[PDB]
Amino acid sequence: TAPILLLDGASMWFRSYFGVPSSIKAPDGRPVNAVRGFIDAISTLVTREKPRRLVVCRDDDWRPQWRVDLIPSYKAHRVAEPEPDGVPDIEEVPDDLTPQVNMILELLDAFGIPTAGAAGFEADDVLGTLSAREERDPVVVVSGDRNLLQLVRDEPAPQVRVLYLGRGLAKATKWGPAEVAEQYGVPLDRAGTAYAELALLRGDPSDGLPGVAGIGEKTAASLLAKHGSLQNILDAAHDPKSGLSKAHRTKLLGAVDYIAAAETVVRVATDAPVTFSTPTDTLPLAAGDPARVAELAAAYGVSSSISRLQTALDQLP
Ligand SMILES: [Mn+2]
Ligand SMILES: [Mn+2]
Ligand SMILES: [Mn+2]
Repeated sequence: TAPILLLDGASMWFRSYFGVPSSIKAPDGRPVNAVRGFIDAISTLVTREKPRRLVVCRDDDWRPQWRVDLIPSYKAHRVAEPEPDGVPDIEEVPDDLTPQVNMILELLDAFGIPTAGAAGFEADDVLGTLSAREERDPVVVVSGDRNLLQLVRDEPAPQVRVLYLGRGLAKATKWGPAEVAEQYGVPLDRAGTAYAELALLRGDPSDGLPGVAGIGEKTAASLLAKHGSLQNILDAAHDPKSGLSKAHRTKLLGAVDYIAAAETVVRVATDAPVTFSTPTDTLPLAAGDPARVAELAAAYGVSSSISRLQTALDQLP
């Protein structure tokens, strides 16, 4: 069947911010380069994948404090102003990008394109939850965030693929367990989960996660190849029985607290309390509020992008 497309909104509109010139502006002079690029990406995806179901996954909290509680360095270098309790921290975002996110969200709401979020969770968690739950159609997760390669799945069906944006949407291809295993050396039979365990061990500087000192990606791969899983690796270390080297034992035992804390940080949540802005995840074939869509698109200088999206929708069987 047609795939359901699950879109990592922030990954995509950050990409369009940096991929479309800032001289693309609304009639009031505000840049709309990210708005244009993001709407154009939806149209490209609709044409390429021909989905019947599409969801733009939101970051109701781009840096959940429950992750920060576990590893305080998590995303810390990207915070402009920390906010207390459940108020999301102020992310360091260009001043001319923040209004464009508001424009995008306004357009999506007026059009009736499904968006989904979960309070105190990232879009990453919405994606993992909607991917894990899906029972009817193959899933395509659209993102440039490599940590989401942990979602790849073949069985149990339906399959999950990541349309990885690291080189842009035009060059993007679909990653499954095979591709993740081939590129990161994790075992095929549990490539997605093993990828998250490799990423935990080796670290993720972009997310502020140091990893385990002395266990780089090569060592992490060989230990997963030999012991199968992170849990088995820790077992081998806590257990003078095994053929684990004393050096690897020391490095792992010296990081038991970090490893336990990082597991829940690195893994996307799969049971997040996702809610939708729409009654279903069906992609509307025309704007739910066409007058408001036309007025917003004119005000935001993306009338032709919206028109091209409606042409893409019109060609769906
Ligand atoms: Mn906070
Ligand atoms: Mn992420
Ligand atoms: Mn994210």
